[PDB]
Amino acid sequence: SHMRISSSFSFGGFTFKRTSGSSVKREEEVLTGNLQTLKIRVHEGYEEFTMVGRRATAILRKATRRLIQLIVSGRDEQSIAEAIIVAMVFSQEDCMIKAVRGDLNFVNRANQRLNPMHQLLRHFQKDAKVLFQNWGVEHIDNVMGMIGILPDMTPSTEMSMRGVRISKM
Repeated sequence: SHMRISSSFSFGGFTFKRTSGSSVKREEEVLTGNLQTLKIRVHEGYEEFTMVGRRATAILRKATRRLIQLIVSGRDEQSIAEAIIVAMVFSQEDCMIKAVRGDLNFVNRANQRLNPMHQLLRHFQKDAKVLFQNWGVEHIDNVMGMIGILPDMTPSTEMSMRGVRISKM
């Protein structure tokens, strides 16, 4: 049932669909720098998702708590950043957890406490500076139709945030 439920869903304003590979679920306690414990539902294994939003789309390959490749197209800098934020949170990477600042106590529109993955999502939806700063950058190859993006959102032909590429298409 875990495979079935995680095959198609909405997260962070994006429709996710699994296109390849599998995972198993498990509950994993993590600790933010503010020493807050979050019990997250972790996907264990290699999978590939497509993400479709209002103003951006992405393709994501990930493994257990590790983003492998992310390609995003968007209408503008804002919508592209938004897609990158959701992918980074969804990746469940340690460096994303470690980018949290302060305590998370987000509530939905009925004033009920949001689940841990949504605590993370809400947090970084407000400001992704620490997230992008701590994610990491790498050298990239020059591939036609693709360009890198730095943590300050400036495009670069030489470097990019780790695993992240922006499609000109």
